Amino acid sequence: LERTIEERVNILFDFVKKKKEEGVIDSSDKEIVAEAERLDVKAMGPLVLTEVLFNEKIREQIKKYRRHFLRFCHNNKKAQRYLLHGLECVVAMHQAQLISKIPHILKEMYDADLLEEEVIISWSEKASKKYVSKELAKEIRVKAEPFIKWLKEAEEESSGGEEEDEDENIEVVYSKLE
Repeated sequence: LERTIEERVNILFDFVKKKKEEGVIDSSDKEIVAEAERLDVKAMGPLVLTEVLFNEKIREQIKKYRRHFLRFCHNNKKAQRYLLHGLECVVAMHQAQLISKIPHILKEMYDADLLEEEVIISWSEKASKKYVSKELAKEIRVKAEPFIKWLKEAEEESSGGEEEDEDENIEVVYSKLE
């Protein structure tokens, strides 16, 4: 049998973790993209990168690893949504440190071309996709509000978008929770 979405994401986690451990991750961005493509989990690339690369120093790490993320996120709104779920997960691990920083981290990701305006707005309006507690998901989105307002400029109208997510989200949740 073909491997499941969960299994394939799991293999990508292992691959990326091993690149980091071996000391070559900084020069392995293309190798990681290729492995994600081989495994047909390209859009999940950013979620794996966040888990492996980001901690409480996420703001420095966004600069350092911009190229790794950009290769996935560029012209790929699905990959961008997975980056946002990745961010949810990093905040969950480092809440005291990171919760207050959400709008500034979002701005840094936006400025690095890793997230498009419409993806961020959409994500802000939608329920938790189950990566983190509903309560934390809510709090993250409240903290996002000042940046969302900055994005829209000086006025607040709401967007409304539909997502395109072929693979199941819940499978990726299981892989992440592992």
